[PDB]
Amino acid sequence: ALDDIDRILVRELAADGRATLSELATRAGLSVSAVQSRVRRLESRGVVQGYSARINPEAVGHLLSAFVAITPLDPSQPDDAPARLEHIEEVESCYSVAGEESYVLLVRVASARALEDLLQRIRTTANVRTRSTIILNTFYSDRQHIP
Amino acid sequence: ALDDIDRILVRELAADGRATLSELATRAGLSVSAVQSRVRRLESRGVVQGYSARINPEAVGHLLSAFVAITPLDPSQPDDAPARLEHIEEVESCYSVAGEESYVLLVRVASARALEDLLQRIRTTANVRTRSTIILNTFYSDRQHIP
Amino acid sequence: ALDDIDRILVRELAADGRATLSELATRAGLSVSAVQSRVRRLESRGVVQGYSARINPEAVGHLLSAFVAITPLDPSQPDDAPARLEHIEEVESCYSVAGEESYVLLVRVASARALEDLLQRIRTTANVRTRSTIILNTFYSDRQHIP
Amino acid sequence: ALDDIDRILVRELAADGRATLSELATRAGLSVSAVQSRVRRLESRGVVQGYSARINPEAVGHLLSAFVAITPLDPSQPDDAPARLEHIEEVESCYSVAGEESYVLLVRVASARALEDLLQRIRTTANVRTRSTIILNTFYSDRQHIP
Amino acid sequence: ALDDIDRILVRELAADGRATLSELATRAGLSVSAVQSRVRRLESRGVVQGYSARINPEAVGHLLSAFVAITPLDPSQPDDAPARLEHIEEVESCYSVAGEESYVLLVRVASARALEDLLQRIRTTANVRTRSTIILNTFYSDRQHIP
Amino acid sequence: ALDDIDRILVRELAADGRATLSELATRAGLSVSAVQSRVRRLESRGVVQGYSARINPEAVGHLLSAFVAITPLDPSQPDDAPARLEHIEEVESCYSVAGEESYVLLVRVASARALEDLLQRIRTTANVRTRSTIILNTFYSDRQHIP
Amino acid sequence: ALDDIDRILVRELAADGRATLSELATRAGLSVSAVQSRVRRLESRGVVQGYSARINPEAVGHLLSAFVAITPLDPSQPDDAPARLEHIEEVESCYSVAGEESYVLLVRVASARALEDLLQRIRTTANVRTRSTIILNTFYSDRQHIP
Amino acid sequence: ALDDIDRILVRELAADGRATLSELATRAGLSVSAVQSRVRRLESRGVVQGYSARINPEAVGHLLSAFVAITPLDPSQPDDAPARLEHIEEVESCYSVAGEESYVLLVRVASARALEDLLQRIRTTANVRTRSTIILNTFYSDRQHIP
Repeated sequence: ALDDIDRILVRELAADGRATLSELATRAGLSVSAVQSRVRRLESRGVVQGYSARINPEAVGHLLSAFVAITPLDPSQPDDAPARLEHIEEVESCYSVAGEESYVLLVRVASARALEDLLQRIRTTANVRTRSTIILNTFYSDRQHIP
Repeated sequence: ALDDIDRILVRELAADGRATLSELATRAGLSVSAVQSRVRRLESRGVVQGYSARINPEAVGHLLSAFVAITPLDPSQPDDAPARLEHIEEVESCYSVAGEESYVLLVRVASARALEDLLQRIRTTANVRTRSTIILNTFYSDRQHIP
Repeated sequence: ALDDIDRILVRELAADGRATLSELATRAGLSVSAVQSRVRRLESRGVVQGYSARINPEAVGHLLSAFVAITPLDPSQPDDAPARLEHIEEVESCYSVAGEESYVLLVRVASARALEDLLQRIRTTANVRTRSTIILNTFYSDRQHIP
Repeated sequence: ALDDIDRILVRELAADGRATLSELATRAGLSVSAVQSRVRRLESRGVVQGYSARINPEAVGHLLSAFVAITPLDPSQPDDAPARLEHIEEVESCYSVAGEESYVLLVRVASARALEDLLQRIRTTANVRTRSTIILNTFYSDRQHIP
Repeated sequence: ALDDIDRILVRELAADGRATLSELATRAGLSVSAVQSRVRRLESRGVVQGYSARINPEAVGHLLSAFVAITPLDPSQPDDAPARLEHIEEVESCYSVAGEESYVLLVRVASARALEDLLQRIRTTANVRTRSTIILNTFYSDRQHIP
Repeated sequence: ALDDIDRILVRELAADGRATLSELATRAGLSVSAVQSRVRRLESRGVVQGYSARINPEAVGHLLSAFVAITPLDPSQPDDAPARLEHIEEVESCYSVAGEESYVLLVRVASARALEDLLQRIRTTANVRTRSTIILNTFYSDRQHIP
Repeated sequence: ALDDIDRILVRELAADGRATLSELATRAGLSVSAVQSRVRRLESRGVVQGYSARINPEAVGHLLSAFVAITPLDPSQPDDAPARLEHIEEVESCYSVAGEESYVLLVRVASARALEDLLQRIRTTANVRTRSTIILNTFYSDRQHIP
Repeated sequence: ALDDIDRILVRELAADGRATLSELATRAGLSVSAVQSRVRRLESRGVVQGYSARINPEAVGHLLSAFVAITPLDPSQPDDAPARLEHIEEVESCYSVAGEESYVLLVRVASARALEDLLQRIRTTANVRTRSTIILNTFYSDRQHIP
């Protein structure tokens, strides 16, 4: 189940993470107390994982973003590249994929020259070849969809 | 233009977008009023683009996710694709990209058959060839970094 | 459910489609009557779809096999290429795929020159571009696996 | 060397691999003995490679299927890959192929996570890079053609 | 249908297309008349397609040679390309090919600027994209093999 | 120089390698003796290298032709692959190239299965990776052009 | 001819474009008058075309450089893209090439977002598709070599 | 840090690297001393990297130029390639690059055979595969832009 009182709830919270427990209950058709409980059970079972403000990465000094596709060099070694790159803070996302490469990373960085640095560090730390695709512009990002 | 105080606020709001104004105040050593007003300045400039609950896409029924790279079947018609795809709700992100392809989308769907139907809708609404890379697992995503 | 009397049954029938209703029941641990009923319910619900002898295609005049990957040319038209190629007998399999192309076909043919013919016919009949990969040798084929 | 009679037998056994010897006899206009003995000749020469029940892979739990093209991480060591992959039961077929890649496998698995684990096993047991093409739907397969 | 005698004749005429009928006669152990008439049979069937002096392309002024692979800018219009390129004299060969491209040409020209002008003529007369592979040196060519 | 009495001469001999020393001199505007001398100096300085009949390779058992592109595996070893493959008779041409690969071969062979054999032999004898492109049809071949 | 008094002269001027007419003549072994004349005849016949200081493009606001490979969309139109892009100042170099694309440009730009702009302008002004490769770092550039 | 005056100086020295100090002075409205000293500041900071005569590569005997993209045969050994190629004089530039390849070189040579010999030297001194793109014509190059 995902009871569809919760459908409207997660819908509302995806468009507005600061939407107040009060103003939810009006559009939501429940008691300020019922809503508040729902929202708490939704986090407990992992339906909402977190609340985040969406930061413009340019405004914070990240003028170059890229997908970096990686493939381990040695298949006789354990394939743990996500755990090995997890400490590198400019990797924002890491996915295993069915494609040409084993994983895809999304990475943000100060400039073209910093990307070269980061790639050398990704290569030597995980034990991977890199193939990168530079993002020129983000038209929209995390528009979460609740059916 | 971003001082040390704004850096703390954007960093905390990244870690927790429901942080109360009083909690932010006592972490930045300001009054609740000075916090509110600094947060509002951030919002009206580029810096904070909104606030979102992070929803588990598996729990709402998106069991398959994919990257889809797209390129114009005919590269004359000036480039429309992000605008025209904006009304497909299963597209969650859209980036233009350097290299052989012009945009990369991330898309979320219920199953393999729903992925085929969606790739058709994308080919036809943007007039585009598609190359799809199914995601097998997300190790971590959205982990925002304030330098 | 797939009751695992049926596991051994489908296992046995995948290795030997002519295995007799008799000799099954010994290895199968059931009455010749029980087995015979099982096997009949297995076909009714679509678990076994057919029985086929495996024909060597070289021995029958098919000296060249190929995967032919296809993508419709016009995405404003209905995408019905499987139904349109279904009458072409040298297409042995047709799959929709998540990749560079929309579908993959496996095709068998008398020679390199007949492949060129077949491709021109696939192109004009479905409305598709073709990309083909020639099979040099089949090491093994349909080794069906029952967990 | 294949006369008209053998053509009828291989065609009927393709359409129905459990056809009884008497049914084959009366369709070829032979005795049941002459059928048996012609069928046995077909089997001992190249022509009929075995008989198999066609199992629905979704009903036994293989909900994901994929093509995986593989190429040697080091193309010296003489080519071993089909032999070494023979003991991975989720590989159902293996073809060598002309072009940039050396073999194409068809593989069947329970889910996305089981696909990642399998691609690891394949990279390591054959020492190979992999490029994966997930299948979304089978419109028809195995439809054998006797000219 | 090719006996041992025809094999000797086609092999000698491969090594030396000006071999005199008497020289061929005494090598096949036939009369000059039986040679003539066997050679004529070869010519009127598929077997001998003509006779050519092998010219040094550098000595007549073709200092640059290249392979050009071509693919239709629009793959509907049924395939015309070999017919339409037949009247460009600098194209010396034309093969259709499996894979991503549809034909491969070998082309010979006086210089780099004459190569650019020719690639334009090819793009426009066949309506095709081109991918060019310049030849640096011919180690041996045309070495025909009669098994 | 290539005196353009020789232009017509090499032109005539490229279209007809058996064209008689007699019938040349009429179209050629010279004495049967002058022509005969020209032709002999043309072979001496390497302008005409040979005379060959053009054999249909299908008719002689070569039902599959391919370009096979090769690149040495070890760049610390001398790069002598042309000299090492020269004894393999099914390689009809070998070129060094400016492209993705170091050389391109044209190869003819009895079937798809024989190609696989030949490739394994090319790999182990030169020390090369292979990438092959199968020829489906030859529209025309060695139309030599004399400006 | 390039008299090899001129070899040393052009060698000297390639390493140092401001090298004085005086200090040349010492290392150069000529009269300050002879050198001065040489240098003037060298510019007249186009051996030296110009003198330029080498500007760091980062230092001047060009934080992102790229090769942009282009191919005209319509081969029935005159192919004049160099003349059409010549007014766009961020194109620093334009070459016709033998490859996948018709031309290669080197382009410099303020950022990733400005590159997207520039590409849209290259597309609509010449009539071309674009494929771009981002330069991460220049290790060395115009080391001119005089044999 | 670059004022309006420095912009004029770098722009004029781009157009003419032999401009005399007095000519620069009267264009910037400064004394010859203030010019010298501003030019020296530019040189000692990043801004002016040297001065070069632009030599016609055809007139000194480099009749063939090419882009060569290179990628490590083994991507572990930390990346050495620019350092190791620095001593090959026919390499004029070296850039690292995002995407499938790691560096792009521009190379100049006397002929096709000298290009093959050079690609060998490059494969072996950096341990790299190469992909070559011959240049047919330079329409304009080095046209520096000060914004």
